[PDB]
Amino acid sequence: HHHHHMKVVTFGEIMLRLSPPDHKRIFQTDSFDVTYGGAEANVAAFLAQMGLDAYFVTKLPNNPLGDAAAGHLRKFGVKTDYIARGGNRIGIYFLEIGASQRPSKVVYDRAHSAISEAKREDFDWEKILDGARWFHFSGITPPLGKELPLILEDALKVANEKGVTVSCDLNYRARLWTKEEAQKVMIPFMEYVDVLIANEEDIEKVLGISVEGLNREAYAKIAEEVTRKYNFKTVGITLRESISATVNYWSVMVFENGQPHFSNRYEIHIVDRVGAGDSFAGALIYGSLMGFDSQKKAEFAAAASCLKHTIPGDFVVLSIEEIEKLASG
Amino acid sequence: HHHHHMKVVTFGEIMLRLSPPDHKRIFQTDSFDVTYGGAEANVAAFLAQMGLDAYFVTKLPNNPLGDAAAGHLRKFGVKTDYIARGGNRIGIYFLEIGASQRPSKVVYDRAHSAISEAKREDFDWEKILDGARWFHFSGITPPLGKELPLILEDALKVANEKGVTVSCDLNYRARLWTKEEAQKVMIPFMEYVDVLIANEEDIEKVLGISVEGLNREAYAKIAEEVTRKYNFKTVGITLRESISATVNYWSVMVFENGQPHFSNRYEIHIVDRVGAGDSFAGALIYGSLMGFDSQKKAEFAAAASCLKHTIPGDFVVLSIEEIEKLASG
Amino acid sequence: HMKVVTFGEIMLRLSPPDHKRIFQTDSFDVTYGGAEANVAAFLAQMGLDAYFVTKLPNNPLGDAAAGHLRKFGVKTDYIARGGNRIGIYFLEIGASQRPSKVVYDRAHSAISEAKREDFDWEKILDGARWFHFSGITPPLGKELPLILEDALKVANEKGVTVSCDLNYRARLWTKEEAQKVMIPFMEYVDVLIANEEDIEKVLGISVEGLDNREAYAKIAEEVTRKYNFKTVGITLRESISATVNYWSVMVFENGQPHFSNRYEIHIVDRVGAGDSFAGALIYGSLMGFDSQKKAEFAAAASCLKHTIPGDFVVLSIEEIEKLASG
Amino acid sequence: HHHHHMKVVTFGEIMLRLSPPDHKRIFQTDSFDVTYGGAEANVAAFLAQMGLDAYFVTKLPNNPLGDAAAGHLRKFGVKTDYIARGGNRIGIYFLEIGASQRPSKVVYDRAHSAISEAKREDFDWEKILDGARWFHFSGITPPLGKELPLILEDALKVANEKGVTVSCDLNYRARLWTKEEAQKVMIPFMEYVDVLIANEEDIEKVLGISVEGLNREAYAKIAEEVTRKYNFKTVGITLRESISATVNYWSVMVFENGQPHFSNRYEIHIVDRVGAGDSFAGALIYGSLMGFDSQKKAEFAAAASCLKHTIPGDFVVLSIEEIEKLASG
Amino acid sequence: HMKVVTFGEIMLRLSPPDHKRIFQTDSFDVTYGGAEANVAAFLAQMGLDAYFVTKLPNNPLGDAAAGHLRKFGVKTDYIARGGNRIGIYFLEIGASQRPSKVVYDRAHSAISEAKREDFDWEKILDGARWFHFSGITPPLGKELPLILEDALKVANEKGVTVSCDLNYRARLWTKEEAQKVMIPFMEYVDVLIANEEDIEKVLGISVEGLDNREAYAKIAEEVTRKYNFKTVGITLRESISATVNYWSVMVFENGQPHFSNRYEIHIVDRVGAGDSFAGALIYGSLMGFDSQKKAEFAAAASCLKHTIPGDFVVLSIEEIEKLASG
Amino acid sequence: HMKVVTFGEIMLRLSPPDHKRIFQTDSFDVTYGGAEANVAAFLAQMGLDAYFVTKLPNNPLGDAAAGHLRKFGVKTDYIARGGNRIGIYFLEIGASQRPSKVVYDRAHSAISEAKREDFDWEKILDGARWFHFSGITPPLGKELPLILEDALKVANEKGVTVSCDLNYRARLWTKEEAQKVMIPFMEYVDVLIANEEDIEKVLGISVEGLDNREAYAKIAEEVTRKYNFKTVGITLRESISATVNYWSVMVFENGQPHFSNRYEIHIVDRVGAGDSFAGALIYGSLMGFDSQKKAEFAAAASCLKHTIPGDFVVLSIEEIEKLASG
Ligand SMILES: [Ca+2]
Ligand SMILES: [Ca+2]
Ligand SMILES: [Ca+2]
Ligand SMILES: [Ca+2]
Ligand SMILES: [Ca+2]
Ligand SMILES: [Ca+2]
Ligand SMILES: [Ca+2]
Ligand SMILES: [Ca+2]
Ligand code: NI
Ligand code: NI
Ligand code: NI
Ligand code: NI
Ligand code: NI
Ligand code: NI
Ligand code: NI
Ligand code: NI
Ligand code: NI
Ligand code: NI
Ligand code: NI
Ligand code: NI
Ligand code: NI
Ligand code: NI
Repeated sequence: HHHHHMKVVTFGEIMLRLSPPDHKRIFQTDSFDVTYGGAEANVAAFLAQMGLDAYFVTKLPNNPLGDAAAGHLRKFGVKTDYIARGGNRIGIYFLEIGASQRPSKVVYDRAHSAISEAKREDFDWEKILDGARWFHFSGITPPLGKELPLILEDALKVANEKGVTVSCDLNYRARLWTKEEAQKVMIPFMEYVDVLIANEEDIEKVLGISVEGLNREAYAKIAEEVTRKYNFKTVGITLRESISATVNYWSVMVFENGQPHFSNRYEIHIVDRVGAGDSFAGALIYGSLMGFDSQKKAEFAAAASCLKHTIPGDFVVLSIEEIEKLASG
Repeated sequence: HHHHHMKVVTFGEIMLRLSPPDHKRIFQTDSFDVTYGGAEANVAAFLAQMGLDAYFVTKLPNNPLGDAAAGHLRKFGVKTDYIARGGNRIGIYFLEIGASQRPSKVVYDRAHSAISEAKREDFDWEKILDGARWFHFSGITPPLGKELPLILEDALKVANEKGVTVSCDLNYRARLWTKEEAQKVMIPFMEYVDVLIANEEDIEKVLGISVEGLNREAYAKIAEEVTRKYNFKTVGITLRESISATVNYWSVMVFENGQPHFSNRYEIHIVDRVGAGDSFAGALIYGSLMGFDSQKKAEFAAAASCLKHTIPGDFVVLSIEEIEKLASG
Repeated sequence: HMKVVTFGEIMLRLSPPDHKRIFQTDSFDVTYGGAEANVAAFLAQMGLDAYFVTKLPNNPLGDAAAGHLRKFGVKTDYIARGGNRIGIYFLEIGASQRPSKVVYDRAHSAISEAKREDFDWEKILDGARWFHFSGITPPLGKELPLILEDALKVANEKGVTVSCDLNYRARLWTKEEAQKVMIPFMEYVDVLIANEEDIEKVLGISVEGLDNREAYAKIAEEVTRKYNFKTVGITLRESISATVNYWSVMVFENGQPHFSNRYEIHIVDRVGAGDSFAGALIYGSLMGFDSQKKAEFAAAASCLKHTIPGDFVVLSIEEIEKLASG
Repeated sequence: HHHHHMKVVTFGEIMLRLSPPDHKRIFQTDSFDVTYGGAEANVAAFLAQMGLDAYFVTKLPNNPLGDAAAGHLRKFGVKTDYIARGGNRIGIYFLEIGASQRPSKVVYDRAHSAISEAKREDFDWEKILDGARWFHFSGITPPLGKELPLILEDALKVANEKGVTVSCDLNYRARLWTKEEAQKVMIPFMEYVDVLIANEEDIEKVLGISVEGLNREAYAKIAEEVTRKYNFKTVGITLRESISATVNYWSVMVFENGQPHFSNRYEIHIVDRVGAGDSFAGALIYGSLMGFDSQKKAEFAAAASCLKHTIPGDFVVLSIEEIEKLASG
Repeated sequence: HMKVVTFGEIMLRLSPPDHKRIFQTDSFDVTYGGAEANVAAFLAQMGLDAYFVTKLPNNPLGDAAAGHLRKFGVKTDYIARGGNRIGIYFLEIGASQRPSKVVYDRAHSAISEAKREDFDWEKILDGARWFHFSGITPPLGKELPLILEDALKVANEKGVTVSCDLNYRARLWTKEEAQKVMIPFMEYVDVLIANEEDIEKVLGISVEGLDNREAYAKIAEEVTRKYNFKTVGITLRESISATVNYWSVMVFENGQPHFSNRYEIHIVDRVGAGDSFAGALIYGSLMGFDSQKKAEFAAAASCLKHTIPGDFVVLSIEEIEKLASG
Repeated sequence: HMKVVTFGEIMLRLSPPDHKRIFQTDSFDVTYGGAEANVAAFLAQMGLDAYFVTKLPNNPLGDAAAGHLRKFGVKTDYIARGGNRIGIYFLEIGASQRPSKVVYDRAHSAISEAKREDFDWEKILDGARWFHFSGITPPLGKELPLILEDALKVANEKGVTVSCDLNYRARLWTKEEAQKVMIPFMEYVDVLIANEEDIEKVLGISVEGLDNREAYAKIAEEVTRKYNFKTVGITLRESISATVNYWSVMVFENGQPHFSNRYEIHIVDRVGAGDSFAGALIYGSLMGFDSQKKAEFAAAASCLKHTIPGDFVVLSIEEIEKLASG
């Protein structure tokens, strides 16, 4: 395959991730494995791994943790040109990777991070989105801090001025806001969104839309409903069946041109499920940029996000060939 | 929830545990993961993790390994006030954690440990059990050394004088004694025991009681029989189905007020099964102290001991909430 | 056994292994530590009933910090629980000409936001033979100056001996800012622990040629004239590099300086060395050591800490005395 | 059991193996786990682990990596007397251990290794095979370098002169040669071979023999066909069903005295499948030397090679007792 | 920002941890490095637009080497991809009287087999303010002498400053062999980096008493007389052991030597120290440092590298200047 | 090649990493070692047919100890198997003023309980050119004095050269107790390895000023007068700390002392240094080295061991000779 100099931009928070090794709990550990990630950072890293020009937009402190996060992004091919520098700390999360009946557990320590306290003037959206074929954000970001909803609105107005394709992964988190606040903020943003990425909870909570029996017919019906209300070009929906922390079934649906497309369903023994939804989003963006047919978009993105479940950390380490090889069985 | 200053006491041996990492065998390893545990120590650590005043009674050498074992107990909240100090060495076991068709393998090196050589005068049972709501021992202990049966008898006579509730986990080990010696020693102790913890082998071997088809009806019948012979207030019995070293099914039964109560049955991908029976015992003791109904005692203790299978080491790292969350599905 | 009490912030410490920089590492070694926690750990290791007073979140890091303290024998009965997070610092352990480097991430810790009602000083200090605090603590949060004042007034009323390690930090406050808060506290301090730097910035006292015993004796008598301390203990690090330092202490008592043996140390981890000096000085005061034994014992103890990874000593009295006797 | 001073010889390449820990990919890792192995080395290590006099014949460089490989062989009991020393480098392979839908991935770096460039004069086959009861090689070796086919032919002519039993594991690798070149080279060697070890692909590719439905009857028929063409005393065939990188089913067939013998079929959660085929071969050689009946040869070798799947690295760490214990259920 | 360019081979480096020998280890620490890659990493760390030119295989090791370079800020646009493997070296990090030991495994690397068409020098060196190479590179493969000549002719035509680190290696070629290839290259070198050894074997120039400042000044003026370099930079390691060395540099410019402060170093990892000297000297030339500041800055930078695990510096300008100012 | 034989106990050694104390560690590094095992490993590394005689349990630790021995080239043919356990020691590797610390756990090891019938000395020592043992072994168990006597009588009958490393240990026996058992053994010892301490306690010989060459020469001639050894080899550690020591040896032969070069060592792991001195002295005797070459070679070898983690050397003859030649 070939590198494609197609400029893609994502925006949000990247955090230091601290996880004990070997299914140890925080209480018991003499060390933490270190990596860096976040929903929109993980998407950028996917798109860079596929050979596009992925830029991640954020703010990091000028300290060694901010330097490391930036260098981690670059290692995976993500361009860091639009990372603002300043503020007091990097956000952190501690992750206990679960097993069997013990779920994974996250302790967040992200408050008062440099991005959370970012100002509208920190970002030149006209410069950032110049020449961009795509802009991606998630619902995790608006509630992180005071100016963040205004910062996204700034970005989305420029995207719209420039004719840039806009995706959103709804990513509802009850830790961050109530479904009422999420709806108050996110529904207006849907005017700017062309491609919706979600799961069923995200749609009930953030959009207030629901159907009985969530069954392909039901998922097809939900996507029609969101499509009729918001006129999305594409709806991508993830379908996780959480048997335990060790085994999940996984599949996706892509809805476009009025029609649902279901991928193969995989049974996965999980190494690290973190980032799997983001790799779905990455793959769906990638497929749309490449002009994949709708069925192939579903199979490719299911394959990619299945594979992420096998890779330690938040970012995929994947080639196009590896993903296609899985999708092709 | 709240801390409960209810004094609970357990007695036995705590050992240094040496396990290679990553399913390595002893022969191949350049290192050993270090932890400290033992049947009755593990029970104390469970009760401390639930917020009771758990004291573990034992003897350890005055050397850094004895200091570390004591400090490991304290870290988990266990009170070390009644640990006698003296003797020559700490007992050790090496553990190879198995996988799939390869079972876990233990090499013991516990002989001539400070506890094995403990004397009756090492322990002031009147001081130890003053104010105790509960006393717990297991069948692993009597055969460890010369005075240990007399030391337990000393403890049990005081418990009985003070009206302290007494539990025993039979824990038959053929490495330690024959079923004939175990029966000769353990049957007399049953006079002092209020709550029996066992599996089916333990009851056939140590008590000489058995039934065909070990089937809920059969397990219910065995518990009636032991209850009629020894007048136990409670019988808790573990039910492991050992598919491989990687997957087991797990469930428990609590028999009280003439009636059996079976928990949910879990299919577990195992991280570390060591201590799982002890956490059952811990949870059953905890439930009895709290006045849980009989069904809830079974579900809570099944949940807790299931979860132990997911946690590296011998001790649980668990909150009440985590256990209840599992039990409630 | 004798009840001793210290108060301050304990933090999760994260350090790369093997002299790695934060930028290059894929893991951090984990421990828990803090000036006054480290003192309590010292005293616990010497066999005293040491209680550490602080506040931690109800989360696994808070749980692990408290467990670490208990592991070392410290009593955690008076740890308040609540708040949103534990404070953190990241530490690159340096080598040769590259100094160690700390990145602090302690703002908005449960302790920084503690309220005075969180701490029952009458109950905490009942039966206590000693109370230690440091100048790291007051600048950490809005009510900590008042929390410390509550404790010091109760210590005064119960007649409990009081030590303070000045521990000036520029990151946390200004030379002027320290002076406004600490100098009133000296009214209740019996034993001062400090260095040249802390004395200048916090106490407004300075003498030539300290970067010489007579100079050091002079500063200690001037300090003692002004605030009437029973004891002044000063650590004397000669910092050739992050690998090799010369190390000694002075104890000033009964109007006389007492200088320890001078150790040349190849350092494993110097964090907590000052704190083990303070612990050792406290212990030596409780055990009626003569001033010179007090200096040798505290020098030997704090030299040894440099050899032990992490913030807490792992030491016996026999071990400390073996070194001091050479 | 007893040591048996029966001299067995194997020949081929041993490589340095570099694998990231914990299912990490090469791209992401700050380290590599180190071990040494190779098809015929792994066989020698099996036979040494069973208590025979196993010699491995190869060439290694005089550098610390060659010293380490030799010392690794000796640690497992393999005699290194006939290792030639010389050349420029040791061969290497990097291995990513897969999980679930992500397969294991090998990057080879074996070209220009000391063995690849070995000369016929490097080996004194008359000395090497003096007193040997058995000689083993695999199809991986001929294509590694220029003289290697001639070196094997030298060995096989002496084996035949001395009446030494000869086994071959066909081990077809498309990375190394085409099925046409493999057939051109390997078919002539079958004249010297008494015991064939293979899977179905190996037989189609290297021997050009095939049957519909690869079903015990079909596998039995393939073994008859190879037996009628080449007059093999024994055919051992491995049967892997590759569900994912995490779970495989595994069983074997031994065909001798005109009759097939199928082992028990195991479902394995895999730790490290590398070497599993070689342990089968090892076990089949061992069984033949001991005079095991044909069914027992199949059960014992299935058991052993199942167990290898549970052991990190290329070599088994196994006792006779452990294998028999599995086979006996 | 200023575009600087270096060219050579980057390798996977495998080292046992904890002073273990290859024979005893069950793991290797992984990093990526090479003389000129290390220079680019230095310049990237100082904030220049540093591009490293080489060739790597399309495999995960090739991917990881390029990612490591990017992590450190190096631009990888001009890395050609193809070939069969990456070069490797194994490194036992020594201690005290046991020297470090390298086993090379670099033959038949993608770079060793590179062709001249693999590199578009007009595009690579367009806008470049500097081009650095070393004498490690020409002997690595059949076309590398001609590849280097292509680059140097383009550097000359664009008026781009050129540095060369002689880096004589006996494993790779003979004293006679170096001389035939390198001396013609000196025609395009403006800044020479070298040591006593490299100068004797590669340049055919020798002076007594170098195993003394006047001796070192004498060799640098003789070199400068013969080849007319703008700058000569010489590192001066005094190798007591694998643990402790004395370290200084000389910069010779405007017909005068300039000797740095001399550092006594307890070494963490000395690999790449010479390369960080070269990077620091390049950076100092681009920033118009006076000769003496240039020596102090480069000495301080290369001293610091000894404290940092791996081949690349992790350093800021402020950090280097802090040391140099003492 | 020449068959050499040593006898004693090999143990599982468990040490925390990274200068951690036993109390603080969540893992132990694993190796296998013991005085005479370490000697055999040395001789095997020099290319001799070295056999180590002992007894181990039939368990995985016993298996791994024997495998470790084979890895290093040692022949394990004469290891008896049975008994209940392997002996263990735990080792905290110290730093600076904190000495290393050993906790022994060797009682009731398979070797401690060995019987004389376990060892066929006629077969073991047939064709042997050398037999080495140490004074660590006799006190370990009831029959070991008699086992050693069986071996020594057979060595005497076959005319096999005999070395003994006195290795007095206070933990294992008293100064008086050593004397009753060892002095009769001296009748069959040709080469003595010892230190000031071992000579006083075991041999009842003492001289002033040894904590000076003339003092050391005097003790060696007194030893030689009394027991008529062909060679006396004495190691001379000057223990500044657990980090830096000065190191030299003396070989006394033909009625003359021979003192080696003195090495200043930054220590990685000093365990087994004395044993590699003994191995080196044995090797030097078998190869006809002159006394002074014998001292330099053994000093260099044992200096190098200090740089290598674990109990066994990983060394070549060329490596040892390279150091000795400086
Ligand atoms: Ca394709
Ligand atoms: Ca509850
Ligand atoms: Ca790492
Ligand atoms: Ca692991
Ligand atoms: Ca058998
Ligand atoms: Ca380390
Ligand atoms: Ca290792
Ligand atoms: Ca650890
Ligand atoms: Ni582009
Ligand atoms: Ni990274
Ligand atoms: Ni209480
Ligand atoms: Ni612990
Ligand atoms: Ni801790
Ligand atoms: Ni005095
Ligand atoms: Ni044999
Ligand atoms: Ni090995
Ligand atoms: Ni499974
Ligand atoms: Ni890197
Ligand atoms: Ni000048
Ligand atoms: Ni070993
Ligand atoms: Ni030093
Ligand atoms: Ni002489």
